[PDB]
Amino acid sequence: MASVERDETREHRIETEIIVDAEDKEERAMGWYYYLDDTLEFPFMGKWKKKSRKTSTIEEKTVEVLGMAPDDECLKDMYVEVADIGDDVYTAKLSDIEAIDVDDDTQEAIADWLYWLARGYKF
Ligand SMILES: O=C(O)c1cc(S)ccc1[N+](=O)[O-]
Ligand code: NA
Repeated sequence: MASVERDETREHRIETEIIVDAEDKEERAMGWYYYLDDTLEFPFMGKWKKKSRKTSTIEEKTVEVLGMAPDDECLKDMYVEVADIGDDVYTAKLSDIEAIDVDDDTQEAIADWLYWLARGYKF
């Protein structure tokens, strides 16, 4: 189900800019992957909530978000590659990233993705 009400501005943009003619799961995933890759301005900084299910703990890491992760798990979720430069590179779910002082378009694209998930939409 949906945890937020429809936002028609986001719906229009998703329809016309992102999903476009996509019909099946792979096409819907691909649309989002290319949109995010095109619209997020890399690199940017974010707080990553890196969770450990086994120990019930959370490490909130401050990282550079370098780009989309290579598209191996594209069908399931949107992943980005992040680095802590204190170099260790990781794969993180975009939905676990809180961007820090980014430009308007990057913030918008992240919000669109968060909105899609909140609505309960899936590829
Ligand atoms: O093959 C790919 O590399 C592929 C990548 C993405 S992001 C989405 C769908 C795909 N399909 O369907 O092939
Ligand atoms: Na980009």
